[PDB]
Amino acid sequence: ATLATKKATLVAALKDLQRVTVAFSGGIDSTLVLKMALDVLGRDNVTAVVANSELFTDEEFDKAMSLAEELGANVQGTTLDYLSDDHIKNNTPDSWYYAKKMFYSRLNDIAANNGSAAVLDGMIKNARSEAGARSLLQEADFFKTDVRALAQELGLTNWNKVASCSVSSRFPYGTTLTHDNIAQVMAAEKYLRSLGFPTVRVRFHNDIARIELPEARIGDFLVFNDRVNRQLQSLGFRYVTLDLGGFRS
Amino acid sequence: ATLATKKATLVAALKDLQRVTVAFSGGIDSTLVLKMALDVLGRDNVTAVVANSELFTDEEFDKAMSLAEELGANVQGTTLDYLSDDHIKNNTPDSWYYAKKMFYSRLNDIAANNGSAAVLDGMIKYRPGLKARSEAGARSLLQEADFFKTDVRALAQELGLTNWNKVASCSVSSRFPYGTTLTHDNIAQVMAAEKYLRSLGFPTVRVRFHNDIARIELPEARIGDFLVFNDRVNRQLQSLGFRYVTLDLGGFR
Amino acid sequence: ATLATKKATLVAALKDLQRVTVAFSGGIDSTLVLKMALDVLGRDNVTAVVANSELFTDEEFDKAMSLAEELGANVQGTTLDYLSDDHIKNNTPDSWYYAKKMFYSRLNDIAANNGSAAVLDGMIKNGARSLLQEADFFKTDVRALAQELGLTNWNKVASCSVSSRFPYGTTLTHDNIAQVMAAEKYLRSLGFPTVRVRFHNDIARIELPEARIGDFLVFNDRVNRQLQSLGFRYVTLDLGGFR
Amino acid sequence: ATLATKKATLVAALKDLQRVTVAFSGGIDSTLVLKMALDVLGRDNVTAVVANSELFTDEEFDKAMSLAEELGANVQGTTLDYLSDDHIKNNTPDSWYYAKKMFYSRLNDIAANNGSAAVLDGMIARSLLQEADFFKTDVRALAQELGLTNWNKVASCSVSSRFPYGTTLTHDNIAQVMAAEKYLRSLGFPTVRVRFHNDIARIELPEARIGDFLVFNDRVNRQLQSLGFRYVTLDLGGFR
Amino acid sequence: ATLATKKATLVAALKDLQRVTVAFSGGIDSTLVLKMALDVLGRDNVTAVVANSELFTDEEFDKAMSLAEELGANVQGTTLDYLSDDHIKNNTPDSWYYAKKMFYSRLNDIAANNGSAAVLDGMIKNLKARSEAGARSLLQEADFFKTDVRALAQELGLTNWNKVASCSVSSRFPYGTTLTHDNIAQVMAAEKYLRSLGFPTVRVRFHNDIARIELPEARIGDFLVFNDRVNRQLQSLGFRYVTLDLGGFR
Amino acid sequence: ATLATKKATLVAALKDLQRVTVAFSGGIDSTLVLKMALDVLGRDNVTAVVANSELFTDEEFDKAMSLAEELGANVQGTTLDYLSDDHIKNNTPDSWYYAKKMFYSRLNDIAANNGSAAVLDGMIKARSLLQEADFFKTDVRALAQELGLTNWNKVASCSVSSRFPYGTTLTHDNIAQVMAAEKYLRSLGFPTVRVRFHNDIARIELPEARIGDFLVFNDRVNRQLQSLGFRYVTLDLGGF
Ligand code: NI
Ligand code: NI
Ligand code: NI
Ligand code: NI
Ligand code: NI
Ligand code: NI
Ligand code: NI
Ligand code: NI
Ligand code: NI
Ligand code: NI
Ligand code: NI
Repeated sequence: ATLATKKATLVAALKDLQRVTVAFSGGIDSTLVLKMALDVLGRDNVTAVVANSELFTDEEFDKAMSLAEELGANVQGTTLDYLSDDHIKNNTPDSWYYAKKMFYSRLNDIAANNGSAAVLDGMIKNARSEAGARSLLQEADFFKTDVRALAQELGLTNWNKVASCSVSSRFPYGTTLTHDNIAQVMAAEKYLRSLGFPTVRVRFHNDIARIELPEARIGDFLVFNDRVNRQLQSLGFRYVTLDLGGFRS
Repeated sequence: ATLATKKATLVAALKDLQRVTVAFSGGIDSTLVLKMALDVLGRDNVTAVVANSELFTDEEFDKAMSLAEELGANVQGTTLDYLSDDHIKNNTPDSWYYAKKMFYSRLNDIAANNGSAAVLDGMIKYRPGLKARSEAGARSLLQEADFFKTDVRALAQELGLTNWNKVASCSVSSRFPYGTTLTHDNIAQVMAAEKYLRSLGFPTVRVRFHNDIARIELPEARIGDFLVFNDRVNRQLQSLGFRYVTLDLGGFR
Repeated sequence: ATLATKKATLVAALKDLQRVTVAFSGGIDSTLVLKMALDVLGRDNVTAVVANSELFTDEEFDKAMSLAEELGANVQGTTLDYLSDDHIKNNTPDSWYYAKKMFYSRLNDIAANNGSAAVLDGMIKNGARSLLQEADFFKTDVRALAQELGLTNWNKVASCSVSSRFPYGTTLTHDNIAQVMAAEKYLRSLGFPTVRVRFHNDIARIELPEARIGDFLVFNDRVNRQLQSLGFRYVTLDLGGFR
Repeated sequence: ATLATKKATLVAALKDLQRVTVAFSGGIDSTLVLKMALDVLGRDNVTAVVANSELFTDEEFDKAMSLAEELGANVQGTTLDYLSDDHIKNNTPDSWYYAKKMFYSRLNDIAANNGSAAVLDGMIARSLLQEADFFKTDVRALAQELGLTNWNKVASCSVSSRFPYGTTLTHDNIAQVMAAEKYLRSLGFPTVRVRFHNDIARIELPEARIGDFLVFNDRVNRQLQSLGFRYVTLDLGGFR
Repeated sequence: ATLATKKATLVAALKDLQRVTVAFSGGIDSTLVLKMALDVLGRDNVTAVVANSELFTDEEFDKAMSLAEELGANVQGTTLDYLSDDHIKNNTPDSWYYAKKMFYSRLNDIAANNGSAAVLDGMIKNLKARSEAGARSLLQEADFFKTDVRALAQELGLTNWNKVASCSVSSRFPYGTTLTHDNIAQVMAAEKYLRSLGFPTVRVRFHNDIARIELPEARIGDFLVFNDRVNRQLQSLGFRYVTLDLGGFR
Repeated sequence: ATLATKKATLVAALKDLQRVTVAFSGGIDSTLVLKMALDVLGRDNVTAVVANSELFTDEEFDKAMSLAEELGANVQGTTLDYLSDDHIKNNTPDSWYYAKKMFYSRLNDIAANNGSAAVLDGMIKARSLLQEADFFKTDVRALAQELGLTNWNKVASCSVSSRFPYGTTLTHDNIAQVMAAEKYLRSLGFPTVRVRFHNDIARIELPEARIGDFLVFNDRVNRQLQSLGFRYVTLDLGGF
């Protein structure tokens, strides 16, 4: 009921596992799991693994890696190659499930090799089980309130403040993903973010880019129409369009 | 040579044919041919034909018929079904030509039935075969008389012409990519969308059709004035059947 | 029928009337009636009357008189007392009826005094004669016959009584009318010809066509200050736009 | 005049008042005092009080209650019936005064009953931050030094400001003003006022945001009309 | 005097000259003069002259030639080197006079060569270079005001004429700034590009390496989509900084 | 390579220098050095010098003096006079150089008189220990956040000479003119701005992402900068 009880539940679970591998994204939840794993088991009994793949930017990978080092963890990157999977390459609605399966399977191979007793992720009370990953925060009945509370108790102040999605969301279901069109959309969103628009999606429709921006920024945005049009055309789109519905129509 | 030179060739050619059928669009050129046909041959020897189809608005057809009435011609509308042709229904790059072929075929049939010696259009100055005009024996007397756009404006008001169509319409096919199949419903979809955008105060507009995406082209100078309508345009074009409603950052042209 | 028929119908009505008095506002429709009245009957058989009153701007009254002269009419101004009628002063929903009655009554007396057979106005399709509407003219036909006649100059923005700027039941006064008229005159001088300053006591509620509101933001502060000095305590833009 | 100097001033001030009651709004200032009260005096010697009333949003109260619990304080809600006071319900120009009187009267009773030595608020009743010469630069510095990251960043005014003097406050027009401002904030405008003029809503926004706002004109109009206003207007003077 | 009186006076004057050369700008005044000359004397006895120079846009010149051809006149272009006259090149308050002097001097030479008895311009009632050349203002001799001009244009069915009263590009340079064929080319290329974006009323004021764009304030909102292209384009025309004047059009 | 590596080299350099003088401008970089000087060398072995001049704002000095005192450093202001040099008074393309020498010449006496072993400044990728320790802008923001630094000049104050064309003579009249114009624009919500001086023309540089938000202020800026002495007030289409 109290936070002190739930933290104690989490300290006891970590002591029992003795040695863990942590699925680390840089968000506040995995930051709390990793910091508690370090404080309870020590640096040499924790391995933080950050996933690098073609579906996420190298920028999020470098930031997640540097966050783990700043907490004082041994951090190890692993590269997954999600497009080896037919369900991800053709982006079926079931893609998410197979993506998680490939993710958790690699962490069990890593955890097996380093002698950990379990793989931990950051999920809270509101294919992980198929691979046997442990969600200690959810087992100790943490809610988002309890994460912020115990993060403040531990002096954690730095974490990825916006948790991303995979670039597959920029493609309609059934569209085949390639290393090129993925690079195309990610270059396009990175360029838009460089003009000062941190929240943006460049949705992919073959020869059409359909830009989603938050509606409150559209007025500030017209000064960039022509540069955005020309820049995304050089990236391979034949038309660059602004979606009148805005961000997530 | 001079303008008097070109009217004489054009008067002579009209006098020889005696009775004519005129493909009439409402533009300065077809207005000019038709007024010269009437002034040289009289009302009873000239028929103006205006084409109705789904690829143009019911509004533009009503306007072309009235201008012909105001010049004093007997005017006949004829309605085509361009989508009966696979090159038009499937919107190939030659589709313009096959459209003219079906049009000139219908006017020749009209002209044969009323006893005219030729079909006249208002043409002055890359295809799959013969010129659709030469295939039909249609004559472009303004072009045979070497009319320039200066001579058309010049001899038109030597004739006192005051009203015509300053905005040349464009077949609704242009809103569809090459290879995309046109249907009576998606044509209606694009046309309702453009009629609605125009009613909000944007006379020059295109709604390009990209399946579930509508890509609106507007003159860039109007995009600032336009944001006040983003939400209404999005929901309205959605009710017309598009899943996404988008503005092209390149603008109209 | 054809436009040539509707022009012929209109020429026939005018020849039969022989002498007419024309209610002239300066818009395209009354401009067309007046020019065709002149082209059929001549200057000496046509009288153009422009109404001046407190419910319409002095600017449109001046422009209509000069436009009537420029079309070649004998033009006569007349001044109406719309606020002498209690239904107009207290802005009741039937105020338009007593206003219209008073207008046509003044114009019938002018016509009786000058021997005209009818008062003509500019009403179109969709006891005064509306020859355009009897001939089935639409707004499309009016632009056609205006261009065929070479008419180019008229007031492109239709005037409407200043009563519409006040709620029903609000008593119109010379002061609140003057302030609403000063406020719209200033808005029009910045480049917004169709505008309304609706009067809600200490609140001015500006209606503009929505397509102009983006162009308008550069004027927010100057408009706010000027209408405040005209007597409004708050100056507001109506998010619904014009009408 | 270093920060460590004033934190020593502030903890020393807190050490004297061995038991404290903290008037807690959720802003950076009351959050700093509340964590500082807990860390210097302990949970059992600090009571955080959140006021529930009709003049502030249900959202600010829920957020102040969850944040206070997240700081690890024993939290007490208290509900003030501000409109039972004629001086507040008819919104005279003196109303602010009767409101603060009812508020601090409620917290003095809570403090007396729980054995506190004083009521603490967040001013920059004792304003220990202002006695210790804290500035907002100083508040952000020491909040981070304790690892504070969560607070309400939009400080609410009393809803009385949206009503003309002499206008009678009701549960219905309050609900209307609060619904309109919640909707405006959800489109991306955290600083906003919907002034109430009977059938007219007069929206104040910072002029610097009015350009960003044009894309929402139509939705704001339809939404505020559905909340009961007949006309929805933007004030060309902007916010204040 | 009635409008029929004033039109009759003008028909009498034109009948007397038989053969005329008309200084034609495209404005309502010269358009009325040119149409009356044609209506009274016929196409073979009227020559419309439109002046081309570096101080006016090709767009205003081409439109005046088309307006004259569309009225049914024989139209002739003539090109004036206004910068050959130092009084014009040094951009003083009297430079417009010397421009008119050079203009009417050229029109007398054209009229001499084609046998016209007079040069006609469009001046109306309310100047010195006009009288010193013996150019005649038949609208002003018949007591036409701008109200008389619009009336007879409508009775003549004239509907098309040039509404922008085109001004010489010297106004884009301060008094005393010396005009060159290169800096004029710079200012006019810049305004041609601005007008091509949908801004017919514009001024590019010249301040050495700085362009100061004046637009009507009601269009400045519409303009933001063009900031970057206008900046780069005017820089490639030679300005080092490209600016929008917050005061607007004057 | 790692952030912990770069912090360790920087503490090692400071321990070797024993006593330091830090040229303090108020930016994130010099703020980062100055707190790190305190953490390794202590208050009694670090001297913070903030330079006051005619080419910098009075506002940037108060913030630099207030930051230093807040940071808990022994802080000393020193007043220089860059316009005494003829190459800066006429603003030759070489101005920055004669200006830079005069700054570092006065700062060496502080250290020398102070007995300090080196003068430290804040340059990243006189000793520039941040650049010697291979700090980039990401590394500086990271270690500033790890150290709990929350207050610094988020808009870097630059020399007012930058607003004048080469060859233009600087005056006390036109400097104040340029400085008054930027203070007024920033008060409207534009913290990043340049008012460029072209005699009778003011040429305003803003970030392009804010130019749309800016149209509501055109008229007030125009009248205000006209009364400061500019004949024309213009916005630069290339932006800041
Ligand atoms: Ni691959
Ligand atoms: Ni499957
Ligand atoms: Ni069919
Ligand atoms: Ni009654
Ligand atoms: Ni506009
Ligand atoms: Ni109650
Ligand atoms: Ni009392
Ligand atoms: Ni030369
Ligand atoms: Ni001389
Ligand atoms: Ni030197
Ligand atoms: Ni903005």
